[PDB]
This record gives sequence, C-alpha cells and structure tokens, in this order.
Amino acid sequence: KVVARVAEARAEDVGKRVVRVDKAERAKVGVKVGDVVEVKKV
Amino acid sequence: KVVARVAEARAEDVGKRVVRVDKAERAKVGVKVGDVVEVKKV
Repeated sequence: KVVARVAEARAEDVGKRVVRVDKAERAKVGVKVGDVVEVKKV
Repeated sequence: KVVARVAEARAEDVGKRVVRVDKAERAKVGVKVGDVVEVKKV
C-alpha cells in the first residue's frame, strides 16, 4: 500500500472533502490532482 | 468508503509522507492526527 501520516488541515482547507497529497505520493498512488481517492484506516 | 478529492501539497508540506485531512474526514475515517492511513486509488 501507499501509506501516509495524517496531519490536520490548513485553515483555508477546513470544511472540504479534500486531501492534500504531495506529488511523490500522488505518483505512488497513481493519481493526479482532482482525482478521487479513498482514505482508509490502517 | 471515505472518499476525498486529491489536491496538491502546500509548499511547506512538499517532501513529506503526510496527508492533510480535515477533522470531519478524520472522524469519518476513524483516525487522529499522527495516525497512519492508506491512500488508495479509486
């Protein structure tokens, strides 16, 4: 799996169904900005 | 599943194995800040 540590949202991002992921993780997951992902408990 | 739209990282967050998730999504996923999650292609 592609695994990451959870951090809180920036203030301007509060209230969005959005996750901010840097380009290296996006490349490992196989997604681009705008794509939909599942965020799943490990 | 708990599903979210992918957005790019803020500049200060580039190069981290971190995903920023707001409190509502953290509550739905069942995790707290510092927890490890999987980010999975849908």
